[PDB]
Amino acid sequence: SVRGANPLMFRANVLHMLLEFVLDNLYLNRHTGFSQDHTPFTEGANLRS
Amino acid sequence: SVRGANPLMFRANVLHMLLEFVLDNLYLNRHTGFSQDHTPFTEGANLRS
Repeated sequence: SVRGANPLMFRANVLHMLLEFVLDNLYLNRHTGFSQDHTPFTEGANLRS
Repeated sequence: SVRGANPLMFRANVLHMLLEFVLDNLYLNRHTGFSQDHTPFTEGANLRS
């Protein structure tokens, strides 16, 4: 049946899915400019643009 | 007759049948290849093909 998965291949598929999940978060975070806010709930706090 | 046989030659007939029977079966067993059963029938067994 094409609409189904083998219950004997669950661990291999979940393990490869975890490898795919960890493998595309291998980036580094960039710094870009900020902006002050004077909204009365975030008064004087450099938010990130 | 085409349906009758002599009951005095049964021993020679049986001996010739046994000699045919051995001289046929003188072969060697050949290794072909195997699988792994994905179905839950007889788990993890390696089935000949």
